[PDB]
Amino acid sequence: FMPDARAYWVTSDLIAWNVGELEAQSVCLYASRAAAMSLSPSNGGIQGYDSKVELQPESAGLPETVTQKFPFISSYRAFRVPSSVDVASLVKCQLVVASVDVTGLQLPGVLDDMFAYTGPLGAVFSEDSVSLHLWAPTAQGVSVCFFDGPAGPALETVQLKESNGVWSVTGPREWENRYYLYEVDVYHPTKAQVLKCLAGDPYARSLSANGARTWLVDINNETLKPASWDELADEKPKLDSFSDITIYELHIRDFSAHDGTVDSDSRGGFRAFAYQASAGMEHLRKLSDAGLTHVHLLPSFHFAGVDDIKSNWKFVDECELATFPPGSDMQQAAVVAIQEEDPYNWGYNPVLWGVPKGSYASDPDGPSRIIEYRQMVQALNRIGLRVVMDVVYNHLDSSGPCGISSVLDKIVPGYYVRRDTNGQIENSAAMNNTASEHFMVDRLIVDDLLNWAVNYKVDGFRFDLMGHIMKRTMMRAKSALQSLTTDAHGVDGSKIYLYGAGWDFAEVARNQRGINGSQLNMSGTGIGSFNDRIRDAINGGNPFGNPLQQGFNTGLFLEPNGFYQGNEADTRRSLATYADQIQIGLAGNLRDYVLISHTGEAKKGSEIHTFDGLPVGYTASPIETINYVSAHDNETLFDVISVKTPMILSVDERCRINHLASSMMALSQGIPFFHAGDEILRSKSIDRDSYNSGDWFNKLDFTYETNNWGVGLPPSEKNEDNWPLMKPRLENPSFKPAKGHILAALDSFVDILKIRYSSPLFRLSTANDIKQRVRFHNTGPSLVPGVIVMGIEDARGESPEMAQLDTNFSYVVTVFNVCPHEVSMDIPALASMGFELHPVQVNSSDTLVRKSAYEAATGRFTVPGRTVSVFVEPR
Ligand SMILES: OC[C@H]1O[C@H](OC[C@H]2O[C@H](O[C@H]3[C@H](O)[C@@H](O)[C@@H](O[C@H]4[C@H](O)[C@@H](O)[C@@H](OC[C@H]5O[C@H](O[C@H]6[C@H](O)[C@@H](O)[C@@H](O[C@H]7[C@H](O)[C@@H](O)[C@@H](O)O[C@@H]7CO)O[C@@H]6CO)[C@H](O)[C@@H](O)[C@@H]5O)O[C@@H]4CO)O[C@@H]3CO)[C@H](O)[C@@H](O)[C@@H]2O)[C@H](O)[C@@H](O)[C@@H]1O
Ligand SMILES: [Ca+2]
Ligand SMILES: [Cl-]
Repeated sequence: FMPDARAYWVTSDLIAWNVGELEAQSVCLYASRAAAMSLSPSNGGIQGYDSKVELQPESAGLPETVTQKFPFISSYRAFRVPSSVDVASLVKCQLVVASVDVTGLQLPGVLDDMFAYTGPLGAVFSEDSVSLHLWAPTAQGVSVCFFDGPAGPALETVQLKESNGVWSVTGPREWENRYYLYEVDVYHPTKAQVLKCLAGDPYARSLSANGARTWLVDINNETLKPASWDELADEKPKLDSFSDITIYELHIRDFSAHDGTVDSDSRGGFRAFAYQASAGMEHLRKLSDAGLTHVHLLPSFHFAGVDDIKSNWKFVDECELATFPPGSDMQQAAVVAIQEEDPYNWGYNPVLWGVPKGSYASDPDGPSRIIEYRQMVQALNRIGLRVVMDVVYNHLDSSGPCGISSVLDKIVPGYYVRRDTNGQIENSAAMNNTASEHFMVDRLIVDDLLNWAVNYKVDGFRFDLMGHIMKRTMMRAKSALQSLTTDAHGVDGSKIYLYGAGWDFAEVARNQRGINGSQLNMSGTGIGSFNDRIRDAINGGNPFGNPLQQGFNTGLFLEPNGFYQGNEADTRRSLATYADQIQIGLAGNLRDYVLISHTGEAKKGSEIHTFDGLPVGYTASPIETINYVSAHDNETLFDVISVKTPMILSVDERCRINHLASSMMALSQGIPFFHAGDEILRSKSIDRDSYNSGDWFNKLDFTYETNNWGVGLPPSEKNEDNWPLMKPRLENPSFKPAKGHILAALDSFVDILKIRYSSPLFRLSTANDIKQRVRFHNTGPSLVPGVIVMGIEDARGESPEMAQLDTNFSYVVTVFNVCPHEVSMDIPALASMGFELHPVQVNSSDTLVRKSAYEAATGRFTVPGRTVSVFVEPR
């Protein structure tokens, strides 16, 4: 007996099932505590039930609270559960409804309706006691098993007692620092059995290696605090406004795995950040000094895919691999052979959200993972950088009753995970999608954010697959986080910044599970989202399409690569269309910003469309826009440029193209986002998805001797289809930059950041300011192809119609020239003004940009090939 689950128990007194009018006259609910039911032979009824009860059809249908919470079942027929039913008892049983047509029940609705709980969860410490609280309303029994030590035998089991769906027990203070697991007896739909499950605590704050046991630690214990921890708020980098944010996206292992200036034993993890004089930390300091404000760290909570036990780690022979040819498939074969047992994974495989990853700690048992995480945050803050966590609330690594990697779904099966209309777990996020639409999932997400903000003094959060998270969850979290104060909680919540990837697809599209955290839905929330429009317009095509499809900054029309993309008029128009999209992005990607489009017609950002016919500009404020051309996913900036541009371009030319891309981000309105390595030409040898490609393909070289281009074809699983285009490029010596190119890229990246932070005009705080002050000057059907001219006005003259934002400059004009030749852009509207080359560029180590000039009589800005030139009018 293994029924599916097409019916829903939505409230205490209502069941929803999508059956006909006649079938609805003979529906009954059946329960068995021992899960002993079966179909009778004859198939004319259900057998082996403890109880059977008729469900009368509810003529009215489902009420508004239900259909609002579960829109996708809004047309289902409703069935009344009689008051005689003991609902608390039945939800602990195997349940079916039947009329022959038999099916199980999806219980989250009723579980929330009856057992939504706002009291203490996890471990609570008092002077004389420790208490444990676990929400498990469908469980038949819960005990706790204590171990002395991470590896020793069970010393004691203690029974918990349930009240209102929550199991609790109180013990003596000596329980502190024991290890434990819950023994949970609960009905698992996937096995149609009541099973004894050994599960960690969803509210865990520490763990033994691999989360095998939960450490009963008091997170407020003084010995877990680095020196001066409680004074960190006072030491944190000032942040006057979210409009001043720039973001640098970095993986913890990539940072220090190859860094010879860090002690061998401390490479790859949290402790590497404590080495202030390391090549890695000096690099971050250099960026921080230039203006960089935030470092976004890839997943650093307890995730699966890396063993916490370091003695199990495997490594390639780097000497041997370095001997292989640049376009060989031997390197990736060697990497792939041990990729399941190496120290490496991006970490998008969540197990327990509230605990630091053990593999990044010096010792995965005991306190090191806590103290060292704090030491990392403190160290970054002390070189002027705020810390953002990549949070992955949208899915779980594992589900079901078995395995070290399943926790949430062991305890309350079928509740923390989202399911389809047959009861099967939804997998669009990767696998085991969460259901933040359910009350205790929403609670756990918000509680977890608060844990990181308060216990670890984390400064911001990037939400992975934010479109899989309910908007209500996002906003409840935002308000909870930003109301934290130093007096009450030791952190200034007003400065905590939230952003995410609001992709809208699969089961959450069209608000089918509720209003989800999509790009369009988060407009007006003040929560940032990644602008994929500017990314794709600059680079060309998209990460799923033909890799050779060119864009504004990879030679579309201007420098064709030989891949057929239409006639000359078609490519010229496509280039101009991408330029429109970029300019909307450069002005904060706003709904209402008015641009003269490539046809000459004035259009709002929302009126310029993507291929799906959706607005390019979709935000209400520049702080809702995260502008980027690169991130951990897909090809690195250096790699996408190396693929899309004409093969005959020199590496020197490509280096200028890299700078153009990062400069478009760095001088944009909204919040610029950089992938770690943009600034040093980082390559993964064209790996399109390097999550499991090891240290070999993900190398971050802070000696600057290499950029990791030409270290073999990348791993076959994600890349083999494109090996034919990769091989000749990786093999060509002219594609590979030397140290000189890498250092040059870094110097110009530093300079463009200095420029951003030299004027408040690049960082306007509201849409009104952008609409009033930002103008583009190379527009319409006769625009000069390959040039964007962006002017930003400040108060000038006597009694001006705007506030003076800039004490040094009354006007800024930025010319982005992607043409492989000098251009002269005449802007007679800006004639007879006091424009000069920005002082940073006058003193640039790049000789080419110094040649940029302005002619007053004509308003002519002369800009060399493949250059971004910034002109200022001094006060
Ligand atoms: O074999 C069992 C196996 O089990 C374990 O492994 C589990 C899984 O591991 C691997 O999965 C991992 C991925 O490989 C990793 O890349 C990583 O993926 C996550 C990313 O890091 C996250 O950032 C995020 O990314 C999702 C998605 O976002 C982006 O795509 C956007 C795009 O940018 C937008 O423009 C837009 O595009 C659309 C466009 O707008 C439309 O017009 C139209 O064209 O359609 C476009 C979309 O089609 O929207 C898209 C999104 O729709 C980004 O560009 C893209 O690259 C990215 O994919 O979330 C990612 C998913 O989690 O982490 C994964 C999990 O670790 C394997 O690949 C899986 O198969 C495997 O199951 C265990 O570890 C193993 O040991 C074990 O063997
Ligand atoms: Ca791996
Ligand atoms: Cl070869």
